[PDB]
Amino acid sequence: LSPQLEELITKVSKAHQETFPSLCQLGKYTTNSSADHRVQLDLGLWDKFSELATKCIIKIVEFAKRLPGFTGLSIADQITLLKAACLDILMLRICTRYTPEQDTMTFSDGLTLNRTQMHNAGFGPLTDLVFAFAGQLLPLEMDDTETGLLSAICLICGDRMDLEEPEKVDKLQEPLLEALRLYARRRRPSQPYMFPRMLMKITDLRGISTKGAERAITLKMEIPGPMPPLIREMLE
Ligand SMILES: CCCCCCCCCCCCO[C@H]1O[C@H](CO)[C@@H](O[C@H]2O[C@H](CO)[C@@H](O)[C@H](O)[C@H]2O)[C@H](O)[C@H]1O
Ligand SMILES: CC1(C)CCC(C)(C)c2cc([C@H](O)C(=O)Nc3ccc(C(=O)O)cc3F)ccc21
Repeated sequence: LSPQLEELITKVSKAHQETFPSLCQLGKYTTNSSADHRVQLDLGLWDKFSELATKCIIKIVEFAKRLPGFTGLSIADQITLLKAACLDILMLRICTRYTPEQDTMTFSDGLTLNRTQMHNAGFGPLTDLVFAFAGQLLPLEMDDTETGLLSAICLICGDRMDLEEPEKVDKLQEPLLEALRLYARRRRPSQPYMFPRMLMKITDLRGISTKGAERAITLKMEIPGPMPPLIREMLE
Protein backbone atom coordinates (compact mmCIF):
# COMPACT_ATOMS: atom_id res chain seq x y z
CA LEU A 1 0.00 0.00 0.00
CA SER A 2 1.30 3.46 -0.95
CA PRO A 3 0.24 6.75 0.64
CA GLN A 4 1.58 8.63 -2.38
CA LEU A 5 -0.49 6.51 -4.75
CA GLU A 6 -3.62 7.06 -2.71
CA GLU A 7 -3.09 10.84 -2.76
CA LEU A 8 -2.58 10.74 -6.52
CA ILE A 9 -5.90 8.96 -6.92
CA THR A 10 -7.75 11.53 -4.85
CA LYS A 11 -6.05 14.42 -6.61
CA VAL A 12 -6.92 13.14 -10.13
CA SER A 13 -10.48 12.27 -9.08
CA LYS A 14 -11.06 15.73 -7.67
CA ALA A 15 -9.50 17.38 -10.75
CA HIS A 16 -11.88 15.47 -13.04
CA GLN A 17 -14.93 16.16 -10.88
CA GLU A 18 -14.21 19.87 -10.56
CA THR A 19 -13.79 20.22 -14.34
CA PHE A 20 -16.59 17.89 -15.45
CA PRO A 21 -19.94 17.76 -13.64
CA SER A 22 -21.64 14.41 -13.37
CA LEU A 23 -24.85 13.60 -15.25
CA CYS A 24 -26.53 13.31 -11.90
CA GLN A 25 -25.35 16.74 -10.84
CA LEU A 26 -26.82 18.48 -13.88
CA GLY A 27 -30.09 20.36 -14.37
CA LYS A 28 -31.12 18.96 -17.77
CA TYR A 29 -32.90 21.14 -20.31
CA THR A 30 -33.86 20.58 -23.92
CA THR A 31 -34.34 22.31 -27.26
CA ASN A 32 -36.89 21.67 -30.00
CA SER A 33 -34.48 22.44 -32.87
CA SER A 34 -34.46 19.80 -35.64
CA ALA A 35 -35.58 17.18 -33.13
CA ASP A 36 -37.36 14.59 -35.28
CA HIS A 37 -35.66 14.35 -38.71
CA ARG A 38 -31.96 14.15 -39.57
CA VAL A 39 -30.83 17.08 -41.75
CA GLN A 40 -27.43 17.89 -43.22
CA LEU A 41 -26.80 20.54 -40.56
CA ASP A 42 -28.73 22.74 -38.15
CA LEU A 43 -26.54 25.82 -37.69
CA GLY A 44 -28.24 26.85 -34.47
CA LEU A 45 -27.31 23.48 -33.02
CA TRP A 46 -23.76 23.68 -34.40
CA ASP A 47 -23.33 27.07 -32.79
CA LYS A 48 -24.50 25.89 -29.38
CA PHE A 49 -22.53 22.63 -29.62
CA SER A 50 -19.27 24.27 -30.69
CA GLU A 51 -19.55 26.85 -27.97
CA LEU A 52 -19.89 24.06 -25.39
CA ALA A 53 -16.99 22.17 -26.98
CA THR A 54 -14.83 25.28 -26.61
CA LYS A 55 -15.72 25.56 -22.93
CA CYS A 56 -14.93 21.92 -22.32
CA ILE A 57 -11.53 22.30 -24.04
CA ILE A 58 -10.66 25.01 -21.49
CA LYS A 59 -11.79 22.65 -18.71
CA ILE A 60 -9.55 19.90 -20.07
CA VAL A 61 -6.54 22.28 -19.98
CA GLU A 62 -7.51 23.11 -16.38
CA PHE A 63 -7.79 19.39 -15.55
CA ALA A 64 -4.39 18.74 -17.15
CA LYS A 65 -2.67 21.41 -15.06
CA ARG A 66 -4.05 19.82 -11.92
CA LEU A 67 -2.34 16.54 -12.80
CA PRO A 68 0.80 15.94 -10.71
CA GLY A 69 3.92 16.84 -12.70
CA PHE A 70 2.12 18.12 -15.78
CA THR A 71 3.20 21.74 -15.37
CA GLY A 72 6.70 20.37 -14.74
CA LEU A 73 6.90 19.47 -18.45
CA SER A 74 8.04 22.04 -21.03
CA ILE A 75 5.32 24.42 -22.10
CA ALA A 76 5.79 23.02 -25.61
CA ASP A 77 5.33 19.45 -24.35
CA GLN A 78 2.22 20.45 -22.37
CA ILE A 79 0.71 21.90 -25.55
CA THR A 80 1.78 18.92 -27.65
CA LEU A 81 0.09 16.49 -25.26
CA LEU A 82 -3.09 18.57 -25.05
CA LYS A 83 -3.33 18.86 -28.83
CA ALA A 84 -2.79 15.08 -29.26
CA ALA A 85 -5.31 13.96 -26.62
CA CYS A 86 -7.95 16.65 -26.24
CA LEU A 87 -10.34 15.18 -28.81
CA ASP A 88 -9.97 11.76 -27.24
CA ILE A 89 -10.90 13.14 -23.83
CA LEU A 90 -13.81 15.11 -25.21
CA MET A 91 -15.12 11.98 -26.88
CA LEU A 92 -14.84 10.10 -23.58
CA ARG A 93 -16.43 12.95 -21.65
CA ILE A 94 -19.56 13.32 -23.79
CA CYS A 95 -20.01 9.54 -23.97
CA THR A 96 -20.13 9.41 -20.13
CA ARG A 97 -23.08 11.80 -20.38
CA TYR A 98 -25.20 9.27 -22.30
CA THR A 99 -28.70 8.40 -21.04
CA PRO A 100 -29.69 5.09 -22.62
CA GLU A 101 -33.36 5.39 -21.67
CA GLN A 102 -33.76 8.67 -23.52
CA ASP A 103 -31.05 8.01 -26.09
CA THR A 104 -29.59 11.42 -25.24
CA MET A 105 -26.29 13.05 -24.34
CA THR A 106 -25.97 15.95 -21.87
CA PHE A 107 -23.52 18.88 -22.09
CA SER A 108 -21.99 20.71 -19.14
CA ASP A 109 -24.66 23.45 -18.99
CA GLY A 110 -27.29 20.74 -18.91
CA LEU A 111 -28.24 20.90 -22.58
CA THR A 112 -29.66 17.47 -23.43
CA LEU A 113 -29.84 16.56 -27.13
CA ASN A 114 -31.40 13.51 -28.64
CA ARG A 115 -29.56 11.39 -31.16
CA THR A 116 -31.05 13.21 -34.13
CA GLN A 117 -30.14 16.53 -32.66
CA MET A 118 -26.56 15.35 -32.08
CA HIS A 119 -26.49 14.35 -35.74
CA ASN A 120 -27.91 17.72 -36.75
CA ALA A 121 -25.42 19.65 -34.55
CA GLY A 122 -22.65 18.34 -36.84
CA PHE A 123 -21.88 14.75 -35.82
CA GLY A 124 -23.45 13.73 -39.11
CA PRO A 125 -22.60 10.18 -40.20
CA LEU A 126 -20.46 9.80 -37.04
CA THR A 127 -23.47 10.01 -34.78
CA ASP A 128 -24.41 6.37 -34.48
CA LEU A 129 -20.83 5.19 -34.04
CA VAL A 130 -20.38 7.65 -31.19
CA PHE A 131 -23.61 6.51 -29.54
CA ALA A 132 -22.58 2.85 -29.94
CA PHE A 133 -19.20 3.59 -28.29
CA ALA A 134 -21.18 5.27 -25.48
CA GLY A 135 -23.39 2.19 -25.37
CA GLN A 136 -20.49 -0.23 -24.91
CA LEU A 137 -18.92 1.99 -22.23
CA LEU A 138 -21.94 1.51 -19.99
CA PRO A 139 -21.27 -2.16 -19.08
CA LEU A 140 -17.93 -1.04 -17.56
CA GLU A 141 -19.89 1.06 -15.02
CA MET A 142 -16.84 3.29 -14.56
CA ASP A 143 -17.04 5.85 -11.79
CA ASP A 144 -15.75 9.43 -11.97
CA THR A 145 -12.38 8.48 -10.41
CA GLU A 146 -11.88 5.86 -13.11
CA THR A 147 -12.93 8.24 -15.88
CA GLY A 148 -10.54 10.84 -14.50
CA LEU A 149 -7.57 8.52 -14.32
CA LEU A 150 -8.27 7.02 -17.75
CA SER A 151 -8.42 10.57 -19.14
CA ALA A 152 -5.12 11.41 -17.43
CA ILE A 153 -3.57 8.27 -18.96
CA CYS A 154 -4.76 9.28 -22.39
CA LEU A 155 -3.24 12.73 -22.01
CA ILE A 156 0.11 11.83 -20.36
CA CYS A 157 1.58 9.53 -22.97
CA GLY A 158 5.13 9.61 -24.22
CA ASP A 159 4.31 8.22 -27.68
CA ARG A 160 3.07 11.57 -29.03
CA MET A 161 5.20 12.76 -31.89
CA ASP A 162 7.22 15.95 -31.38
CA LEU A 163 7.63 15.57 -27.63
CA GLU A 164 10.86 17.09 -26.28
CA GLU A 165 10.96 14.89 -23.19
CA PRO A 166 9.17 11.65 -24.02
CA GLU A 167 10.91 9.76 -21.20
CA LYS A 168 9.80 12.31 -18.66
CA VAL A 169 6.21 11.88 -19.91
CA ASP A 170 6.45 8.06 -19.63
CA LYS A 171 7.59 8.36 -16.03
CA LEU A 172 4.65 10.63 -15.18
CA GLN A 173 2.24 8.15 -16.77
CA GLU A 174 3.56 5.23 -14.73
CA PRO A 175 1.85 6.03 -11.40
CA LEU A 176 -1.40 6.87 -13.19
CA LEU A 177 -1.55 3.36 -14.60
CA GLU A 178 -0.65 1.93 -11.20
CA ALA A 179 -3.33 4.03 -9.55
CA LEU A 180 -6.06 2.98 -11.98
CA ARG A 181 -5.34 -0.75 -11.61
CA LEU A 182 -5.22 -0.48 -7.82
CA TYR A 183 -8.40 1.53 -7.66
CA ALA A 184 -10.37 -0.57 -10.15
CA ARG A 185 -9.44 -3.91 -8.55
CA ARG A 186 -10.15 -2.61 -5.08
CA ARG A 187 -13.58 -1.29 -6.06
CA ARG A 188 -14.59 -4.43 -8.01
CA PRO A 189 -12.44 -7.36 -7.00
CA SER A 190 -14.84 -9.85 -8.65
CA GLN A 191 -14.23 -8.25 -12.08
CA PRO A 192 -10.51 -8.46 -12.75
CA TYR A 193 -10.86 -7.76 -16.47
CA MET A 194 -12.05 -4.24 -15.71
CA PHE A 195 -8.62 -2.57 -15.81
CA PRO A 196 -7.47 -4.13 -19.12
CA ARG A 197 -10.88 -3.39 -20.68
CA MET A 198 -10.54 0.24 -19.61
CA LEU A 199 -7.10 0.50 -21.21
CA MET A 200 -8.41 -1.09 -24.41
CA LYS A 201 -10.99 1.73 -24.61
CA ILE A 202 -8.15 4.15 -25.28
CA THR A 203 -7.59 2.62 -28.75
CA ASP A 204 -11.31 2.79 -29.41
CA LEU A 205 -11.30 6.48 -28.41
CA ARG A 206 -8.45 7.15 -30.78
CA GLY A 207 -10.47 5.53 -33.62
CA ILE A 208 -13.49 7.69 -32.83
CA SER A 209 -11.38 10.84 -32.53
CA THR A 210 -9.82 10.10 -35.91
CA LYS A 211 -13.28 9.83 -37.46
CA GLY A 212 -14.33 13.01 -35.69
CA ALA A 213 -11.31 14.90 -37.13
CA GLU A 214 -12.25 13.57 -40.58
CA ARG A 215 -15.78 14.75 -39.98
CA ALA A 216 -14.47 18.17 -38.88
CA ILE A 217 -12.94 18.59 -42.34
CA THR A 218 -16.21 18.05 -44.23
CA LEU A 219 -18.22 20.08 -41.71
CA LYS A 220 -15.97 23.00 -42.39
CA MET A 221 -17.38 23.08 -45.93
CA GLU A 222 -20.91 23.44 -44.56
CA ILE A 223 -20.67 26.20 -41.95
CA PRO A 224 -20.55 29.90 -42.90
CA GLY A 225 -17.27 30.51 -41.09
CA PRO A 226 -14.22 28.89 -39.45
CA MET A 227 -14.61 26.69 -36.44
CA PRO A 228 -13.95 28.31 -33.04
CA PRO A 229 -10.26 28.96 -32.54
CA LEU A 230 -9.65 26.54 -29.63
CA ILE A 231 -11.29 23.79 -31.73
CA ARG A 232 -8.90 24.68 -34.51
CA GLU A 233 -5.97 24.44 -32.08
CA MET A 234 -7.10 20.96 -31.17
CA LEU A 235 -7.51 19.85 -34.78
CA GLU A 236 -4.06 21.03 -35.82
C1 LIG B 1 -6.31 21.09 -27.29
C2 LIG B 1 -6.29 22.56 -27.60
C3 LIG B 1 -5.65 23.34 -26.46
C4 LIG B 1 -4.22 23.74 -26.81
C5 LIG B 1 -3.75 24.85 -25.86
C6 LIG B 1 -4.50 26.15 -26.15
C7 LIG B 1 -5.56 26.44 -25.09
C8 LIG B 1 -4.97 27.09 -23.84
C9 LIG B 1 -6.16 27.68 -23.10
C10 LIG B 1 -5.80 28.33 -21.79
C11 LIG B 1 -6.92 29.33 -21.46
C12 LIG B 1 -6.53 30.10 -20.21
O1 LIG B 1 -7.72 30.39 -19.54
C13 LIG B 1 -7.88 31.77 -19.33
O2 LIG B 1 -9.02 32.25 -20.04
C14 LIG B 1 -10.18 31.46 -19.84
C15 LIG B 1 -11.35 32.11 -20.60
O3 LIG B 1 -11.26 33.52 -20.50
C16 LIG B 1 -10.50 31.34 -18.34
O4 LIG B 1 -11.37 30.26 -18.14
C17 LIG B 1 -12.23 30.51 -17.05
O5 LIG B 1 -13.53 30.67 -17.59
C18 LIG B 1 -14.08 29.53 -18.21
C19 LIG B 1 -15.43 29.94 -18.83
O6 LIG B 1 -15.36 30.17 -20.22
C20 LIG B 1 -14.17 28.43 -17.14
O7 LIG B 1 -14.79 27.27 -17.59
C21 LIG B 1 -12.78 28.06 -16.60
O8 LIG B 1 -12.87 27.07 -15.58
C22 LIG B 1 -12.19 29.35 -16.02
O9 LIG B 1 -10.91 29.15 -15.49
C23 LIG B 1 -9.28 31.11 -17.44
O10 LIG B 1 -9.58 31.29 -16.08
C24 LIG B 1 -8.08 31.98 -17.82
O11 LIG B 1 -6.93 31.54 -17.12
C1 LIG C 1 -19.08 17.27 -34.70
C2 LIG C 1 -17.67 16.69 -34.64
C3 LIG C 1 -17.69 15.25 -35.16
C4 LIG C 1 -16.67 17.47 -35.50
C5 LIG C 1 -16.27 18.77 -34.79
C6 LIG C 1 -15.52 18.49 -33.48
C7 LIG C 1 -14.10 17.97 -33.79
C8 LIG C 1 -15.40 19.81 -32.71
C9 LIG C 1 -16.21 17.42 -32.67
C10 LIG C 1 -15.91 17.30 -31.29
C11 LIG C 1 -16.54 16.38 -30.47
C12 LIG C 1 -16.15 16.25 -29.02
O1 LIG C 1 -16.34 14.95 -28.45
C13 LIG C 1 -16.74 17.36 -28.11
O2 LIG C 1 -16.52 18.54 -28.36
N1 LIG C 1 -17.40 16.88 -27.05
C14 LIG C 1 -17.86 17.55 -25.93
C15 LIG C 1 -17.79 16.96 -24.67
C16 LIG C 1 -18.32 17.59 -23.53
C17 LIG C 1 -18.94 18.83 -23.66
C18 LIG C 1 -19.51 19.47 -22.49
O3 LIG C 1 -19.31 18.91 -21.40
O4 LIG C 1 -20.27 20.46 -22.57
C19 LIG C 1 -19.03 19.43 -24.91
C20 LIG C 1 -18.50 18.77 -26.01
F1 LIG C 1 -18.60 19.36 -27.20
C21 LIG C 1 -17.54 15.60 -31.03
C22 LIG C 1 -17.93 15.79 -32.34
C23 LIG C 1 -17.24 16.67 -33.19
